Amino acid sequence: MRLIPLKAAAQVGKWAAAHIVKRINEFQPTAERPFVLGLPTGGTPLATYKALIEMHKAGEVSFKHVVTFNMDEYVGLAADHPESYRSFMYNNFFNHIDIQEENINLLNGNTDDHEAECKRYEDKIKSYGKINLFMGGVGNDGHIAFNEPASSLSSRTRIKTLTEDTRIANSFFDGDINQVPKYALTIGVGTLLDAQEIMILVTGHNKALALQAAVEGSVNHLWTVSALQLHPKAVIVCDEPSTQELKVKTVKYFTELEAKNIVGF
Amino acid sequence: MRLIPLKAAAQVGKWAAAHIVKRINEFQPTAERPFVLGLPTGGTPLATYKALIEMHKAGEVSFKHVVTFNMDEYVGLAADHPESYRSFMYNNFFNHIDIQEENINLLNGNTDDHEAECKRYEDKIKSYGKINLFMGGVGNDGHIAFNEPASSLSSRTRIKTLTEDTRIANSRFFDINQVPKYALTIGVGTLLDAQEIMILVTGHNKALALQAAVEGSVNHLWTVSALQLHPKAVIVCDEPSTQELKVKTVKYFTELEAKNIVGF
Amino acid sequence: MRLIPLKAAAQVGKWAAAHIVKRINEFQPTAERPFVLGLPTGGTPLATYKALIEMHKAGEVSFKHVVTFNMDEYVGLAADHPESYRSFMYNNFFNHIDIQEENINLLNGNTDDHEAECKRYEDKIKSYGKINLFMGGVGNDGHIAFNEPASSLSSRTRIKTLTEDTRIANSRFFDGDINQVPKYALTIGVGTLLDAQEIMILVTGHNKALALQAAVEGSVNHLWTVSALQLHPKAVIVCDEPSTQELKVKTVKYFTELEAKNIVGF
Ligand SMILES: [Cl-]
Ligand SMILES: [Mg+2]
Ligand SMILES: [Mg+2]
Ligand SMILES: [Mg+2]
Repeated sequence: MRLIPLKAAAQVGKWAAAHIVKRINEFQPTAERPFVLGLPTGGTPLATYKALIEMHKAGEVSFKHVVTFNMDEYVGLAADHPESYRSFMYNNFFNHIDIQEENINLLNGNTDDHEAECKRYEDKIKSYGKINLFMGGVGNDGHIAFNEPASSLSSRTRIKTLTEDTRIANSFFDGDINQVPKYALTIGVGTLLDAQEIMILVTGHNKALALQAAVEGSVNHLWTVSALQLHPKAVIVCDEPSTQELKVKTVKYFTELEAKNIVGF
Repeated sequence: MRLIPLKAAAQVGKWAAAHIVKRINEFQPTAERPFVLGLPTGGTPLATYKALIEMHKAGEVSFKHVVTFNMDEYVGLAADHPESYRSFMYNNFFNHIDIQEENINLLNGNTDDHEAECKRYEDKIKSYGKINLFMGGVGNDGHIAFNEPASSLSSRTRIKTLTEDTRIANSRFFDINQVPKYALTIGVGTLLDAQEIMILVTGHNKALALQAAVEGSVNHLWTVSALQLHPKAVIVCDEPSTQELKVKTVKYFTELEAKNIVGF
Repeated sequence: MRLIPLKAAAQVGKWAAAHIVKRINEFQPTAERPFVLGLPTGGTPLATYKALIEMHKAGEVSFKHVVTFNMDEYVGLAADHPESYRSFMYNNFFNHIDIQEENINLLNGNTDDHEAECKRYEDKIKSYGKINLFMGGVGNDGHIAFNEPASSLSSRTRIKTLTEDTRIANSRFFDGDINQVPKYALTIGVGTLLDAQEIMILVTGHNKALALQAAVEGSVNHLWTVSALQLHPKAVIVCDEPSTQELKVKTVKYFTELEAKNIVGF
């Protein structure tokens, strides 16, 4: 597994954005052969989204034939509610680019059969063959999306009960827990692993235990992210604060192995 | 991988038995499409067998279209002998339920070609497609069936030489010299090929195995840890087996699986 | 995974040779159906090559229908240069046996398309189906061939930049002149290695003690590539006593007893 050690989150976002553009332009997407991109939400990928937008503004990439899949959506919340995952993506990304409505895919949190909605999504992915690049972040406990630790590595898109901790964390909702959704639809670990490439963004001191588990730890189902060690092409892009629990030699190792790719970041 | 932390072995057996009944009833087996169930022997699964027999007597499940496969059998011991694995399965389980002779499968320890016998067993499993649910226990050193620690994850059904410790253990039931030297056993790959694996684990002497299984990483010295790579594996355990786990670990799964725990 | 604990490298070599002989003669190779053998270079496999030669001279095995692939080759260096992997293989093994020229496969380090040459090499391997037995060594840090630690387990045959440590090491064979030492090598990938039907890794010396520990007692871990062999269907490590220094007493005791029958006479 690749590690990209950078100093600040801003550089992480730039490197991640540069990496996404590199892959799009090498792929040469067309209407028949779209580039298929998996996408996350939250504070971490936000620097990436703004780097991408400016790169697009500068004429360095088009999303006209890029198809996207997001990892998550709240169950029960209006799609156009400002706190929906859909809203996060449109207001922080899609609205700023030349992406096409038909090429955007998000889980529908408000159908009358969650199982069927989750299956529809998996089928849609499979209809393109394979996700070309999947971006994500990682929980403090190494989890991915709303998949619990000890999630099966072959787990698929399904409904998840939000943890008590997550719910009180997300109390955007007028400081009210009763308004926070109890369930989310989320992609599975197997759904993730099926991507041709996985790129995980890791920033902040709070993720230091998770990075250690992912980089120096061994394959362990309690730290879901460590499973990427078995994936054919996986990248982690990280900042200096997230490296605190690593050995000095570990950082030295990857900083030098990736030296050529770190230049200009 | 799932962990079901329960108080005592009695509840483990009942939980496992309920889960087997759920799967059978969800599957709706028929003559054409039987339910295929992998089975272990020994003290631990005994509770499960007895609860199953009760549920069946209560009208809660039928084994008429259930096909079974066992993990092991001794080499050289008469099938009808009281200490055979065949005898264990009939005297403690099969004789009590509506299962059909033609759907019971066990290894034959007394052919003139063990390699072919083992091959025959694998072939028959594959004539049903897959094993739908495989129940097992686990060694103190995390091994499965008669597979050695450090067994290949792709190991198949084969003859195995019994360790002198296992043979010493069984001396009560025979004098060391009349205790069998070899067993036929399914491989780790045989096991992993199942749709679902349920491993029952009870007692203070399995705490290191459980630790390795749940908190440890994937390691060929603890065969059971490979379950972490299985699509659907679940471990059902008792309090004495959790002594080497962290408090937070037990707490995690106890609360995660709470809705599946109630009643047990 | 199998661990064969032996006293000294001499016996490790004789064991590995006899295992290679055992697999060839059970396979019974012909023109139509050759035995495909993957091979390493260096001081450690040397003892195996010597014992293989003595076994062949006494009439115990024939390489007439044995097909070979090697792990590595320097980029930019004449293939007949004494320090090429080709030269190692020929001078220490191939010149001494009844192997056929057309059945020998090595990477060409001197084409104008390294990617195309690595692709050609993978294609040739697949044209035989599988490598029946792949013999290798391990780095002090657990790496395989010229694959970096943290190499994808799916990595394929490709060009690799030598670390300065390795280039410092090989400067002796280029007469103390690092500026003579090759900058690149072509190497089979970890996915390439793992595709073999069987993998046998030789581990000798006190300096491989940590790699062997990571490999045998450690868990599956991309920083120690050799630990992925825990996931391979049929892997064996043959090792000497110096290499076991970081293992537990009981770990050596277990495999020594487990493999006692296959150890006798070694
Ligand atoms: Cl080395
Ligand atoms: Mg637009
Ligand atoms: Mg009956
Ligand atoms: Mg010759």
